[PDB]
Amino acid sequence: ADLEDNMETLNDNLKVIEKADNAAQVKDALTKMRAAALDAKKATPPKLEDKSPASPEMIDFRVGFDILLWQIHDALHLANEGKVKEAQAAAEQLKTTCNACHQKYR
Amino acid sequence: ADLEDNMETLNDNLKVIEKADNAAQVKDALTKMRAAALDAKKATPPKLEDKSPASPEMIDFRVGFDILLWQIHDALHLANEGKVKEAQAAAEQLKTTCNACHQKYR
Amino acid sequence: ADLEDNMETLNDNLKVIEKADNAAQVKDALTKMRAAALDAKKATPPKLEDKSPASPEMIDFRVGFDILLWQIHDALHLANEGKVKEAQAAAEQLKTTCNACHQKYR
Ligand code: HEC
Ligand code: HEC
Ligand code: HEC
Ligand SMILES: [Fe+2]
Repeated sequence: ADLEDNMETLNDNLKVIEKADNAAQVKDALTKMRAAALDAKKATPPKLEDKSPASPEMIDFRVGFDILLWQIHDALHLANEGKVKEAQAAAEQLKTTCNACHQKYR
Repeated sequence: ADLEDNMETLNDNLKVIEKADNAAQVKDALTKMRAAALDAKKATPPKLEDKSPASPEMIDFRVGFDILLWQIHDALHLANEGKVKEAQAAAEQLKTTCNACHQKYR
Repeated sequence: ADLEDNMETLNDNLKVIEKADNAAQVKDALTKMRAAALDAKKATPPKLEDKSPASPEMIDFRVGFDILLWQIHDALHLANEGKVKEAQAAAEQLKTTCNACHQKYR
């Protein structure tokens, strides 16, 4: 999918997690977010389509998704353990990473 | 190692996992696959040798291995928990990613 | 932060882990190492400032941190399970990657 579609997936599933009641919903949502973040890594944001995909900004863009992926990893492990409230708290910490990339490249 | 040898390692250890009896065999094989996937990420596949190193195709190639590595991650955790058949099923799900990359770059 | 600051964080926290007596010391140190390794991925080392940003050497540099991150991952899970000596042995295994990257690019 393209970048905006992956962002919609990330946003949709983050809201599923906030409102979630059971670990299965959270595990499923974080799994879709992991796939969306990996797919987004291969995109070029519109404010960067004017650089080499190897520019330092583009590498900063892709590493931003690696940072997001390690945070999703921590949350998905909590969801796998059934720690539903802790997983929701780890998922809320994602938005710092969301906000930092948006400030630079959105 | 070269890309050919890493692909041999991936394929051979995938077979080892299918025939495995115990979790230590699955854990050992998956750990070798993780190392091979990381090493493969450094390669330029023959289909892309005559394109720019800064091409979006090279980025998509490397992200293909990130996708594989996160699926290897899930299987390896199952093996570390002693869940042999679940780890084996998670490893069989690698083949979707193997083939998706092959359709593009093999 | 710049590359040298990230290296100082990696080096300082590896020493903390070697001297740690409890799992919380190790968990906190590895968590800072993970953040530093991800940040270092954005850098261009002085020895490679003359290379194209997507050159095989720059790719090798960035994948070296991916290798480091998966080893940090294993050590951090062991620390989270309270296996302190095991987590310390896993962190000692990081040095092979530190030394291999320095041999090539420092
Ligand atoms: C960079 C590393 C990013 C991270 C991490 C996240 N987002 Fe993002 N997002 C990014 C860009 C460059 C853009 C602009 C895309 C464009 O074509 O304009 C976006 C966009 C969004 C949007 C709006 C989508 C749209 O249709 O316009 C949303 C709702 C969004 N992003 C949400 C979001 C969430 C919830 C994130 C973390 C969980 C997140 N983004 C991370 C770049 C990056
Ligand atoms: C891209 C991101 C790939 C992923 C994921 C996997 N493979 Fe692959 N493979 C890829 C390429 C570009 C090539 C051609 C290499 C060449 O030099 O020709 C291959 C090749 C193979 C082969 C046969 C080639 C050989 O080793 O001589 C096998 C058996 C193979 N690949 C297996 C394999 C498996 C089992 C994978 C998933 C677990 C897998 N590959 C993923 C690119 C990519
Ligand atoms: C490449 C993939 C590297 C890995 C993995 C590690 N390091 Fe590193 N380190 C790297 C470079 C290119 C440099 C040179 C930076 C420069 O500007 O000269 C370094 C440097 C260091 C230093 C010295 C920092 C300074 O004050 O100049 C230290 C103390 C250091 N690195 C430690 C270190 C440790 C402990 C690592 C593993 C945990 C490690 N590095 C990995 C490249 C890479
Ligand atoms: Fe994990």
